[PDB]
Parts: sequence; structure tokens; C-alpha cells
Amino acid sequence: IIKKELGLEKDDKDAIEEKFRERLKELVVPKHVMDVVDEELSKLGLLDNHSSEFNVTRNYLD
Amino acid sequence: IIKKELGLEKDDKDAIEEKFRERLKELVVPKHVMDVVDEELSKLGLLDNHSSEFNVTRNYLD
Repeated sequence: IIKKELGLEKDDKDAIEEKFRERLKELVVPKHVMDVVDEELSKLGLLDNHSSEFNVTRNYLD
Repeated sequence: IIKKELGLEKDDKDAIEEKFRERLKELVVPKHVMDVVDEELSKLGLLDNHSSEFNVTRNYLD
């Protein structure tokens, strides 16, 4: 029932998370940077795009 | 309500607090620095996420 909640096709995710994950998929990525980027992405998803900190975090990710 | 039952749950309670609590739990650490970090955590929670001072406080706590 948690899953069965406002399907709406789940459109416009922007796959920025997945985009960066794939970009790093090919490279041999150390664990340290892995956890660092996981924390950064958790923060970013936990921030709205309007926030300037959101843009700063996205630049850090890039 | 996806935030409800974990999910994102951003801004419900400073996520850094419990993370650093468990990070410091194992360490044998002097008396005053507990109250120091408690003060820092109270400030961080009272500081908005977007504010640059909040990020500086998080960096100092790191």
C-alpha cells in the first residue's frame, strides 16, 4: 500500500541521480568517494531545487 | 507522507545530529565537549538548511 500510492506514472524524475551513477559506473571508483557522493546525493534529494545550496551541491556533484 | 515512514523526512529533525551521535558514541571523549557538541547541534537545528552559516557549522562539526 506504500507502493500503491499516487502512481501517476512517476514522471519527471530527471534521472540526475541515475545519470551520475551511470557516469561513475564505468570508472573504478573507490569506496571513500562512493560514500561521499552517496551522502551528497542524499542531501541533494533532501533539498529543493530552488535552494541555492541545491545548486552548490549539484556543482559539487558535477 | 513519503517523508512519513522515513523516505526523505528532510527537516523533520536534523539528520546530522544522530549520525554524529553514533559516530562519537564509541569514542572515549571528555566531559565539556559533549555540551559543546550539544550546543553546536542545537544551533544547527536552529539554523536553516539553506543558510551558509548552517553549512559552515556542519563543516566545523565534521
